[PDB]
Amino acid sequence: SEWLTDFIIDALDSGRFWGVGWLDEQKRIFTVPGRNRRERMPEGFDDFYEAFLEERRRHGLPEIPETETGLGCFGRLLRTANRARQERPFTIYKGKMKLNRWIMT
Repeated sequence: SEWLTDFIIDALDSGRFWGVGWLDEQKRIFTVPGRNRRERMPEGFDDFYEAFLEERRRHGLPEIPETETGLGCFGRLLRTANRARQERPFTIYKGKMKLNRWIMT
């Protein structure tokens, strides 16, 4: 699961994904969108979790069950691979939008 570290870092530094940025580049603290408080995506940006699922196909991973979403899977894989973790606060807001806050390991 090296590709996951890579995918996250490339996504963050590209600035391309709605809700996906650093809060502390030195401490490696970053955000992904929350399931919950959603804002419509601007013109310039791409869907982070969509891209995540695509990347997962690229590494020959099985399609996620119909009971699952890219967001769930992303969190889970970050955890089982111990590649980032969460502390309170688990979330932060940008306007209306809930962001899930993470600390890379």
